[PDB]
Amino acid sequence: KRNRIPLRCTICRKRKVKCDKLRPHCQQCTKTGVAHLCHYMEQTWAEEAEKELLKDNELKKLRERVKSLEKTLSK
Amino acid sequence: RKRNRIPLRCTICRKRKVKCDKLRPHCQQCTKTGVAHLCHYMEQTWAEEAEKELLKDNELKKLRERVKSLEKTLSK
DNA sequence: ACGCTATTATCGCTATTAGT
DNA sequence: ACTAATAGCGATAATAGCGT
Ligand SMILES: [Zn+2]
Ligand SMILES: [Zn+2]
Ligand SMILES: [Zn+2]
Ligand SMILES: [Zn+2]
Ligand SMILES: [Zn+2]
Repeated sequence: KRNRIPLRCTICRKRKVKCDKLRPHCQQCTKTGVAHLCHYMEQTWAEEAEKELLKDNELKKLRERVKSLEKTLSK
Repeated sequence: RKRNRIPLRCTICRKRKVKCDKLRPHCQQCTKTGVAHLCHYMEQTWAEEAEKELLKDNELKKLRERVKSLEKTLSK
């Protein structure tokens, strides 16, 4: 009774095919016209990793945004 | 109880309890399982990375709240 | 696009380093 | 010495991928 989460994107895991786990979307989906419906299930061991990947990306965006917002604010 | 050792196996490998070929920028274990954008090697102690992340956290909360406030102001 | 087999990854458990 | 902290193997559970 182990906990294994698919490493293939959920689309072409359903297709029971070979997933080139490319990110954000595997070539296999990109080719069958569904690039952006391609996503990978969350692993328990990539928790911290994934949460910091989000924190990182947000501080970055939030930073460049405060700038633009406050130049706008110049009425 | 004190931890002064900075691991040589990427963090994902530690988490996954496996062997890291310790290559850069990302170990091959991660590349094979497809989670390379998540591979990272500790450059600091756990307690140092923890504090560092805590402060990053606070900046996030204030920046988001500052962005929101500046967003509301913009009604007209 | 799917039954079936091949190949892989989870986690208890064994083993090694080092704090006190 | 005693044991937490750390590293990692390996049997086996469970997913990966083939060919159609
Ligand atoms: Zn795929
Ligand atoms: Zn997309
Ligand atoms: Zn896909
Ligand atoms: Zn690794
Ligand atoms: Zn790695």
